[PDB]
Amino acid sequence: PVPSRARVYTDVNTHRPSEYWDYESHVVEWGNQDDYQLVRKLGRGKYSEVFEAINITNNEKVVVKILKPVKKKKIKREIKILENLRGGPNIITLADIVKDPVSRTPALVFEHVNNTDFKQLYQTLTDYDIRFYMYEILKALDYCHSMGIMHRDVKPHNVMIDHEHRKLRLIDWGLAEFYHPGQEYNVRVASRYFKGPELLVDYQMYDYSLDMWSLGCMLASMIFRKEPFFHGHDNYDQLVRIAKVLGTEDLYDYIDKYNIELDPRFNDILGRHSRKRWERFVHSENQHLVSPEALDFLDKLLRYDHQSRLTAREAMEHPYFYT
Amino acid sequence: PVPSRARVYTDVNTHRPSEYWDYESHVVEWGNQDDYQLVRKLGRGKYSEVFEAINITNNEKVVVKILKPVKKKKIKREIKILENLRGGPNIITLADIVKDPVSRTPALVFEHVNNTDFKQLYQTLTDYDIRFYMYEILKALDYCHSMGIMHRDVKPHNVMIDHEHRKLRLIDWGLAEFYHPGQEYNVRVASRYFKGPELLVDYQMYDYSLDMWSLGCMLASMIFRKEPFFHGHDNYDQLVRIAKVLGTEDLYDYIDKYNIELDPRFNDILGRHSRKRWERFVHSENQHLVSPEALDFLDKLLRYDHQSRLTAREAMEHPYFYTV
Ligand SMILES: Nc1ncnc2c1ncn2[C@@H]1O[C@H](COP(=O)(O)OP(=O)(O)O)[C@@H](O)[C@H]1O
Ligand SMILES: Nc1ncnc2c1ncn2[C@@H]1O[C@H](COP(=O)(O)OP(=O)(O)O)[C@@H](O)[C@H]1O
Ligand SMILES: NCc1ccc(-c2ccccc2F)c(Cl)c1
Ligand SMILES: [Cl-]
Ligand SMILES: [Mg+2]
Ligand SMILES: [Mg+2]
Repeated sequence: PVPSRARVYTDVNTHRPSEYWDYESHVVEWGNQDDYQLVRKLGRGKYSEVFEAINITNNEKVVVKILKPVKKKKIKREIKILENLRGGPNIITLADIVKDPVSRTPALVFEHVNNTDFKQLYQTLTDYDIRFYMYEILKALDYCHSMGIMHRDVKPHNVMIDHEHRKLRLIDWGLAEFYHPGQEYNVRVASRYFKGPELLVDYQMYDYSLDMWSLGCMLASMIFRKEPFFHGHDNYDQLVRIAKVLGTEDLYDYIDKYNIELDPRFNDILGRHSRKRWERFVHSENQHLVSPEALDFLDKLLRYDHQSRLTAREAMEHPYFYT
Repeated sequence: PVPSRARVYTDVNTHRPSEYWDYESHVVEWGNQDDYQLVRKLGRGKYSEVFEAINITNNEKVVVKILKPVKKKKIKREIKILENLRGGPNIITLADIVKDPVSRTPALVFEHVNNTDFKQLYQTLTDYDIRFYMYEILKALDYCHSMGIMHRDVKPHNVMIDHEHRKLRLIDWGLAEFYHPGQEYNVRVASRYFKGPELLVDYQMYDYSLDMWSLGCMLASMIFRKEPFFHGHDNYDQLVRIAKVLGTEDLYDYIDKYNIELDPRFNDILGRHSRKRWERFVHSENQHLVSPEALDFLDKLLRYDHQSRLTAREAMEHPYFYTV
């Protein structure tokens, strides 16, 4: 396959010392979990149990993410990235790293976010709200990208919104990775619906632009009221769902531009598809959220070619954000 | 001790929401320092390293104050105050808040001021320039006081003057605090020479008037060409230097009015001193900067009783500023 590199923040990690990006050598100091009293279960993830808790030293509400010890490399990577981004705009704040004395189970302590339900937000979100929150996500992404980090799991469940306070936080940095130009990465990242064409075709030399595809999927789902927007039933079917909207023409142009070898399992399912017009998705139920600005912006995010997608900083200058 | 409150802007913070003054709960969003290239060291403070820098996105000169991390409460307090005062007249502008990706050291980014040397300014200032710059400082103080903030470190080193452009900025908001009536504050603030009598006698219920005393010290040092004007060698000696000018009689009236208890360490050093006439500091080298209006104005700033000092807004109406 043809090599590729990010169009922005290409060499930010190459120009930094090993200690910034080498998480395998990073020393993690695990505090005592006795300083935290667990209150109630908030959620349950892939390899974690999330609780609301009270810091008994200052009477402050926190969130404790108890981790199921999978590769220690993965835990170290999540801690290092959270420490590098600590304080960044709309990035969840890692407040502490603790271990329970008896269980020895790792636990990450975060600032508490009073999260508004996805279904509840879906019904009450106006055109202005979508522009406002989309801008807040772009701040978090331009920041973590400037810090040489790819989130690689952008989706509505990894975006905490406290609608009352108009507070947004990008969470779940468990799949995040340091961008090194020319590096070949694992393509089994992101959630199915938000996976970029680059991951589905097994093109390993991807970058920050992966996050811009996932963000495009979120925007299309919100303005068109169709969640998820690309509803694959598996990873191969996921590419077919995309192909049914952006066509097999641009798809073959993309695979030819980067000299990508398609898996044989794609022959009997891919077929031939024309490129759709973003206007067909407009209906009576979503017309109040759609605008020529929103369609032009979406068109510039949902592109097969990862190099042709808007960067987070370019996306922030788009006329769609005149608010 | 007898309670005291400011005569101006007394309740401005009590009538505001907690968001304005609760700095401990304020959320700080730390940008990326990669947008700034450091050029040279400009100064080094008690807990900061100050650099001239270039914003590489617009090729603009800025100042980057690298903070030696003391209590994070103090950094949060300085950021919140700078954000509340951002845009105010003659207040340094906080342009950005950033952290170095590797070091994770907090840094504040300010507008650049091309500061004229204290010694160079001291040699070239005329009666007019002093009245002019004194007025510019009063705008910054009346403004921050109206915003419920006490600077608490007013001195010539915290006042940037670009004499070529007649540009003045009040900097270093690291000791600044929100005024809450009846609150007892830490008296270990301001620089020795500029400490008001209220701090030296350990009277904790002070206000904005502290800033007016420090401004009076700056005015006396400029018009009389004696820097510092009250040259203490320690905090107790600092009160003795003041008493040698204002006299011990008004000092005892001040502590009696507020029922303050003097520290026993003041007994063998304070002595007895008469109040000196301000005209006694006039000499051949400073008479071109002295006038009856300047002496009357100074007399109304350099008062033991913090309540009897002119407020910044009253100070602006004084005949000393007829020229401006
Ligand atoms: N800061 C937070 N405030 C409130 N709830 C949170 C916070 N962080 C995580 N959660 C909750 O925990 C769930 C899972 O957390 P997450 O970090 O995404 O881990 P996982 O990768 O195991 O799913 C989220 O969907 C959310 O409901
Ligand atoms: N905006 C500025 N422009 C130019 N010089 C400045 C500016 N801000 C600070 N400095 C320089 O840096 C020095 C120290 O800055 P300061 O804010 O007073 O920090 P500290 O609280 O640590 O003493 C100043 O005395 C001055 O020489
Ligand atoms: N940066 C050194 C400096 C030098 C002189 C002054 C000054 C000017 C006019 C009146 C009173 C003054 F003390 C100031 Cl504010 C600062
Ligand atoms: Cl009173
Ligand atoms: Mg200073
Ligand atoms: Mg400063």
